Amino acid sequence: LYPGDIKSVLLTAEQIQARIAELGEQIGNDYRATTGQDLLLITVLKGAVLFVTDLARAIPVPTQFEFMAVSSYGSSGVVRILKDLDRDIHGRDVLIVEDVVDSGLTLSWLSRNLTSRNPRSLRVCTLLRKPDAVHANVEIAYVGFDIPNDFVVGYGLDYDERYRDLSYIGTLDPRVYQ
Amino acid sequence: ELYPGDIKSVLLTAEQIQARIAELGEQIGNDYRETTGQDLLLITVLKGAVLFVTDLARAIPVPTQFEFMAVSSYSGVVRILKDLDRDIHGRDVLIVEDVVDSGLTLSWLSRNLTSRNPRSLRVCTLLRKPDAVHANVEIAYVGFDIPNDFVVGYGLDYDERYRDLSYIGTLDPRVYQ
Amino acid sequence: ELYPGDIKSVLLTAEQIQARIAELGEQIGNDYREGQDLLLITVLKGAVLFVTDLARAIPVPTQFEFMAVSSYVVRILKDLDRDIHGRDVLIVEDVVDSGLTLSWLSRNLTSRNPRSLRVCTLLRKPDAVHANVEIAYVGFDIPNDFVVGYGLDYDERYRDLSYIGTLDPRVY
Amino acid sequence: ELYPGDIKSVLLTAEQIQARIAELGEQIGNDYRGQDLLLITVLKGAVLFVTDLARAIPVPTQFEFMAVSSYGGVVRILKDLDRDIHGRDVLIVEDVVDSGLTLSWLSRNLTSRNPRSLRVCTLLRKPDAVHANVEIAYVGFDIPNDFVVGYGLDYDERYRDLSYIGTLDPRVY
Ligand SMILES: O=c1nc[nH]c2c1ncn2CCN(CCN(CCP(=O)(O)O)CCP(=O)(O)O)CCP(=O)(O)O
Ligand SMILES: O=c1nc[nH]c2c1ncn2CCN(CCN(CCP(=O)(O)O)CCP(=O)(O)O)CCP(=O)(O)O
Ligand SMILES: O=c1nc[nH]c2c1ncn2CCN(CCN(CCP(=O)(O)O)CCP(=O)(O)O)CCP(=O)(O)O
Ligand SMILES: O=c1nc[nH]c2c1ncn2CCN(CCN(CCP(=O)(O)O)CCP(=O)(O)O)CCP(=O)(O)O
Ligand SMILES: [Mg+2]
Ligand SMILES: [Mg+2]
Ligand SMILES: [Mg+2]
Ligand SMILES: [Mg+2]
Ligand SMILES: [Mg+2]
Ligand SMILES: [Mg+2]
Ligand SMILES: [Mg+2]
Ligand SMILES: [Mg+2]
Repeated sequence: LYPGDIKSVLLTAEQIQARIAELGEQIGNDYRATTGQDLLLITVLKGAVLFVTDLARAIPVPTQFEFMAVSSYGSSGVVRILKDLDRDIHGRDVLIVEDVVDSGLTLSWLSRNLTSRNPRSLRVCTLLRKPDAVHANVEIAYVGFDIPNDFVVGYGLDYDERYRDLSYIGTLDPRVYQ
Repeated sequence: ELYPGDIKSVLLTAEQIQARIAELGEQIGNDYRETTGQDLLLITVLKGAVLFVTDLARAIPVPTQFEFMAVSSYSGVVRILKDLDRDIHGRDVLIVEDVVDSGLTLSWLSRNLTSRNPRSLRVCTLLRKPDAVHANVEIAYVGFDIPNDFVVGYGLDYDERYRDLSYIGTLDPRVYQ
Repeated sequence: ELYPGDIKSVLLTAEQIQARIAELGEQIGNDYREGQDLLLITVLKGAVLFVTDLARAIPVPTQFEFMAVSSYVVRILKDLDRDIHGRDVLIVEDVVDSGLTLSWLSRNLTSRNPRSLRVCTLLRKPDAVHANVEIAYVGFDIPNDFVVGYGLDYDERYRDLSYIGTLDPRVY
Repeated sequence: ELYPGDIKSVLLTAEQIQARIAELGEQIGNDYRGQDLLLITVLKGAVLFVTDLARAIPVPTQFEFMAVSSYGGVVRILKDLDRDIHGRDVLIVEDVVDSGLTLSWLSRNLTSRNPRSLRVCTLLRKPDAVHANVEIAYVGFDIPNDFVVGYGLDYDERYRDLSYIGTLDPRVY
């Protein structure tokens, strides 16, 4: 697909799908009742889109999808809502699904925004967590991979809206984003 | 296991869905293989085609870009809740849909996207129902021609449920009445 | 004139309203003579007429921001265009009834960390006494009856009235 | 007294603007006189204008707002119309038509929703609108190409609240 753009492969597709399977079961166990309402997966477009469709099928309990679209005002990160949730999450069991957590600013904003909507419960699942995100103010119950601070693309991760479609996660060549 | 007593029968198994998407991927890949230096742009309307587009994109052997539209209902009269994140002017664009039934949404979408002047505009849907086989909008890629059964699974919903299924199943009448 | 038979009685005439707004503008202008302009935040659509008249009655520089919401506790359809961090902000509302909308809005804006946050409503109804958000500026206190005009609607109609009046029971 | 030293001269006073809007409303009211006339505005330069105009139009009128933004002459819709304008008499309301590209987009977008009638009212029109192709049934004032602020018109979000329209002195830029 992208010859000369990917410097190396950090996480193979097989590794990714394997980890999601275990995350899927672990999440399935923790959420396996009294409420009668399905688990609610909340995704912020669009880097976590590939991840959430796979995670959802790996979680052995019913799961609903909800999507948020956001933009930055510039420089918890300060965040503008382009598309709000389609439904009220009041009293719902909610799982935030992120592609990567780096600074922690987005997730910090998201956790607060969703909290004041008063869900029954709020937890966080991220496929990737970078070193600066370890020891952050928002608790992340489910972490797929603890990765180094390398700029990576693939499996939903982009540089300039490219490389999102890769099935694996690879380190991008410094030439590309110079 | 997930929804016991709700699925009346399986219309399309997961193995069958992934198989057809593999063929679709190749077929799409060869067409758009045939200078511009810009990637193929996949455009999805949330939320039912979300699962489909993430599989299709990985099955298409040429670079693909993701864009998402969110719409709502008030000729297909449609309200936009979230416009495209970028200008698609001069881009080669593939509309990705979960199901085409009356063809009303697709008519609205095709014309809405046409006036943004893309280089090209084609449509790919996983499912097509009888009433849509002779609709005014041309669909270059059809995964399956299914009957007019109300189906769920693989992105398809009833009251926001059943989207997470890996297969496409017919839903029991008790559930939606 | 515009809607014959639809308005049972006038509540607030055009002149009553503009005079009150002239007063409000002066009171707000005195309070905010503080280096960024006062930021008026309005929720569409009811307070649109009000906020355009109010902004012109305020003798200090004022900027406009609009939000668009919808009830599912409300869904944001159009967010603010700018980071209100460090800004002096005035929420402008048409009517405060149950107070729930103001409650949500107040909390939403507060977590964006403005320097100051106050509320101005044209109309306050009796049920607002059971709400908890402080309102620095009130145009008029009115009874419980459903009113239309000056931005207030019944099924999108009557917003263009220059006065506020009670709706005839025949319309329901 | 609002922005001391920023305005070099007044182009259109508050009184002059209101008088013209009064004429506009009557003219528009006469033309449209069983569903209410729909005024459609793009946020937010024309908000002041549309609130005054709606009150000056002696027929029942309704408001609908749109919010757009430029993709980094086509625009991104941020807030769409709240209602279906199918079979409705629609009047687009603008603050200023300059290049005509904004109005060009908006007019095409609303046409495809099939209103019964579509017309354009703008408070101000600049000389370059002569090459815009899109017809305007109601113009408040034809004005020079010079940059003006006030009555909804901004310079980096300032000066919108002015009751009059005026010229900024080059010190501001
Ligand atoms: O390695 C990486 N490869 C790609 N992206 C990366 C990487 N690391 C951080 N990021 C950016 C992710 N961060 C910003 C994400 N988002 C904000 C982009 P912006 O609004 O332009 O500042 C991108 C949305 P999308 O999925 O559509 O690309 C959020 C993590 P945090 O710093 O808030 O904890
Ligand atoms: O078998 C089905 N199972 C689930 N849904 C089905 C089925 N058939 C049609 N549909 C509904 C598909 N519809 C797609 C969009 N629908 C919502 C998109 P989604 O978020 O993916 O569920 C309906 C819009 P609204 O409910 O607001 O009127 C219209 C297809 P068309 O008739 O315009 O060609
Ligand atoms: O007399 C009245 N005349 C018109 N409207 C009236 C009146 N009283 C309450 N209301 C409704 C005001 N409500 C405003 C909320 N908005 C939500 C209306 P809905 O989506 O139908 O629930 C109004 C949107 P708009 O400005 O477009 O008309 C609630 C204020 P509060 O109860 O949270 O304090
Ligand atoms: O004298 C003027 N004073 C203020 N603004 C002026 C003036 N002349 C043109 N303009 C810009 C008006 N422009 C209106 C579009 N918008 C410009 C977007 P931007 O590219 O970010 O400056 C205005 C949004 P708002 O109403 O919120 O301020 C373009 C009109 P047109 O060239 O498409 O016919
Ligand atoms: Mg993310
Ligand atoms: Mg990114
Ligand atoms: Mg669809
Ligand atoms: Mg549906
Ligand atoms: Mg209000
Ligand atoms: Mg109302
Ligand atoms: Mg304008
Ligand atoms: Mg401007």
